[PDB]
Amino acid sequence: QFAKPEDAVKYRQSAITLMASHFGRMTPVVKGQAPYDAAQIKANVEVLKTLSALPWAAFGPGTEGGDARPEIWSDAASFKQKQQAFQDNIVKLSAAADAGDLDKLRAAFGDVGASCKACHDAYRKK
Amino acid sequence: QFAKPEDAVKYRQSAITLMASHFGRMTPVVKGQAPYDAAQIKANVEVLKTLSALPWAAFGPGTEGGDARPEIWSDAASFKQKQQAFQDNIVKLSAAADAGDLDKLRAAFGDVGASCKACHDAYRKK
Ligand code: HEC
Ligand code: HEC
Repeated sequence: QFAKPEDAVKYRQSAITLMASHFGRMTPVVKGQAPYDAAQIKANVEVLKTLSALPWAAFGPGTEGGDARPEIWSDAASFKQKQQAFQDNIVKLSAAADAGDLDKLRAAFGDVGASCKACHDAYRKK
Repeated sequence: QFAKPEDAVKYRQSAITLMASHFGRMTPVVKGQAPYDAAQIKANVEVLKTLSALPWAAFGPGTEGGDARPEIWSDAASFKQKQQAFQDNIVKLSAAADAGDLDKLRAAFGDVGASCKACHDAYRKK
């Protein structure tokens, strides 16, 4: 859907900004510093679920740029494993949110965060 | 969810980038230049439906900036009407996509686009 590779970069960076905000805005809730409203979090995690699928389609062939390492492309199956682990952990976060349990939410949240970092460590430029 | 007003600006601009891409990427389909796959469009419009709700929460009090005119805040009920007309036209686009009819899709698409422009004409800086 991108006229030029720059447009894929812009898209993925914007998708990531959104995803990161819908993830990170729950940090005070999982830490107990903000109240836990099960319906509020369930709705937010449904947004996050949609957003979490969007970046990966904007690393198509030819869309090198931004802070993406070239190894994303050179090792496409390996990158896909990092993406899949992350998406599987989002499924578990959805489950915890749907169950309305803060202890399960905080565990699932931490698993997602670990998956974010693992992909960055391999595939995001310093 | 924003630490500083700048963060709301960044969020809304990213939300808009996404929304615009999921809207605009259908232009070749509504024009007939790309094939019409009803399932593909139904899925894309479901993404668009989620995205189309996101910008408006990031024009909260105190988040003046970017290319937002100050009248967004000064005339909050009026801005809300432009936002609601747009969101109602998204509901109609979802209906057309769910119905699998390209003639209804192209009409609903044009209605959404008109709603985008109407809000810009009043509330987006030149
Ligand atoms: C690989 C499978 C990744 C996973 C999982 C996550 N991120 Fe990511 N991130 C990745 C790349 C390759 C890049 C660079 C994209 C580019 O072209 O520039 C990024 C970048 C970020 C950024 C920078 C800001 C931005 O681009 O808007 C942030 C803040 C970021 N990533 C956050 C983030 C979070 C919170 C994640 C899990 C919820 C996450 N990323 C997962 C690769 C991958
Ligand atoms: C008001 C109810 C709006 C509707 C409906 C749409 N847009 Fe919008 N748009 C609006 C404002 C106030 C702004 C400026 C935001 C800021 O703080 O800078 C914008 C901006 C854009 C942009 C610029 C790029 C960006 O911010 O990423 C684009 C490309 C854009 N808008 C597109 C767009 C489309 C395609 C719309 C309907 C599908 C649409 N906008 C609706 C206000 C409003």
